[PDB]
Parts: sequence; C-alpha cells; structure tokens
Amino acid sequence: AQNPNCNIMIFHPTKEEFNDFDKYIAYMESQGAHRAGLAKIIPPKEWKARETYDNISEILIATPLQQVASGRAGVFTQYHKKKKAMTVGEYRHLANSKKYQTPPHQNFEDLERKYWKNRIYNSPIYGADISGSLFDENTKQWNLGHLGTIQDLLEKECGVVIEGVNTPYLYFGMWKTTFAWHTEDMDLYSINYLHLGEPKTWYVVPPEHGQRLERLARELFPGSSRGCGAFLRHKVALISPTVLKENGIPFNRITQEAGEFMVTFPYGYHAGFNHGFNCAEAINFATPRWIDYGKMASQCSCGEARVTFSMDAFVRILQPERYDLWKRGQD
Ligand SMILES: O=C(O)CNC(=O)C(=O)O
Ligand SMILES: [Mg+2]
Ligand code: NI
Ligand SMILES: [Zn+2]
Repeated sequence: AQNPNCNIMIFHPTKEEFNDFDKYIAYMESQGAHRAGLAKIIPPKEWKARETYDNISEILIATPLQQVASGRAGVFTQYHKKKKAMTVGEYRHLANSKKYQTPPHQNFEDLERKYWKNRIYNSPIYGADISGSLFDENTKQWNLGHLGTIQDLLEKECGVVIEGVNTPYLYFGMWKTTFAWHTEDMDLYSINYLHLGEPKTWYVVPPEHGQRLERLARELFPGSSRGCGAFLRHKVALISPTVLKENGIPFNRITQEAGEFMVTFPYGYHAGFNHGFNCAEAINFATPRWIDYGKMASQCSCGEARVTFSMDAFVRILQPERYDLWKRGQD
C-alpha cells in the first residue's frame, strides 16, 4: 500500500506531465497521495496562470463576510455577518490597515501559534465564493475554468445526462480569515490555486479517519450535533491542532504559497486560515474514483447547509432514497 502513514505529498510535474490533468491526478493517486486527504502541486517553472495581477482592483466583492467567533480559543464556531460591497482595491487597503494586518512574526510556526491563540478575539472580513476566474483564457494547462465538468463525468461513468454547470470561485482573504472543518459537497474533490499574496495554512484528516473527526465534533459541539446529523456541512466549526492531538485524531498540516495548487481528495476533511491579503481560486471536480464516495456522502437536511443548483442532480441520481428528505431541506 502506497503512503500508508497518510502523509501530505508534494508533486513537481514537468511541463510535459502538466498537459493532461486527469492523467496526473490518477498518477498522484497511484503514489498514494489521496490517503492524506490533501496534496500540493508545484507547477513547472515554465508555467504561468496569467501575465500579471496589476489590473484586478475593480473586481467587486458584493457581500464581504465578517467572521465572528464564539467559544474558546481551540474549539469555536464562526458566523458570517454580511457587510457592504467593496472592490478588491478597497478590500486590499482594509486588509493592510492597522486593525486587520498580519502582526510581526518570526516564521510560519510563530504565526500559527498567534492564530490559534488570538483568532477568537478578532473578526476578520473574507471575500468568498465569488463566481469568476483569474486564469488567462490562453493558459491551457491546469486552467480551473477549463476542466471537465462533474456533470460530464457522471454521464461518462453512469450513462445519464443531467442538468447543471460547474464554474470556479474566487476567494479574497486577509489575516485570520478562516475556513471551517468540512469535506466538499457530495464528498467531491477540490482544487485550489493561490494566485497572489500571503500564504494559506491547511489542516487535513486522512479520509480513512474522517469518522474519528466527526465523533469528536459531536462531542465538542453537542447542541449542533442534536440539531443535525451532518452539521459539519454547515461549515462553521473549528478545532485546533492542539485539541486534535489531545484527542488522538490523526491529521497533517501544510502551508500553501502563492503559485501553488492544492488538491483535496474525496472525504478529506480540511480547515485552515490565511496569513494576510491573498486571492485564491477553487473549483470542485470528479474522477471515476469519486462515484462511490458520492453515493455514500452524508447530507444536511436541517436546512442550514443550502447549496448550489447543481447538487440536486447528484443527490437525485446517486442517492435516490435520500432525495425527498434532502430536497425538503433545500425548500
Ligand atoms: O480557500 C478557502 O477559503 C477554502 N477552500 C477550500 O476549502 C477548498 O479549496 O476546498
Ligand atoms: Mg479589475
Ligand atoms: Ni474545501
Ligand atoms: Zn444541517
């Protein structure tokens, strides 16, 4: 068995190996990358996502979200408070202000300590889930707006044509902006490219151990757990690495820098934070190996999780017994 300790693997494809996306994901899996739940891909030195980032200030963040925490430093939830619209230029200025800027620090490890110690006492503002792309249309390799669609994958594997579309999303982050513990919708893969700015630290639980994290979460968030059998789908709960270690939950951590891709694998729980002003792009995707995960994915039917139009067909076709109850939660 490849990668039996479920360590996060880092890949350095050549320009020739960067041509065929599907083939390279399958190569990474042949080496056991999926066992970690997360992999890093450093693009060949010849590659670029676009020529420059000098002209992105007029992008609009229609609904910036202030991330307000409740709980204790290591075990907290966050809610999102909607703020007034601002441009990327305005947001970048805010991120760099004395109220929100990254503090002085020695290294990534010192910054991680400061995050976990102090996150709950501040409410950073995140520009999330903005439909769009920063890849140049002429970038032919690993362009997140030109991937094969999950609808076409389900049709190729299962023979059924379905409605829906699959497009990327932009994330503009600042110091302490936070992504809560989750897997993807329908336990899909995700791919994330850090276009510019400061790093993003990730934590991940190997897929084979995801139920251990779920059990701890039910213990640590007991009201939430009573309200919904799949409440991590709400994307609001944070658990620190110190707490995970104290409770014997297997996990790994890695920092992604600008110009690097991360891939999350089916049923790989992940969480993390941004180091300072940055812009990432991400999208879900599928492979043939995903289908069995899609069939078994938990669902939130309490009404909180509320998801895209395109998840309907995945539930309908892969989870027909669940469909009626899940759709009630959507309505
Ligand atoms: O970058 C973020 O805020 C969160 N991204 C992801 O969870 C992802 O790419 O799967
Ligand atoms: Mg612009
Ligand atoms: Ni994710
Ligand atoms: Zn729910």
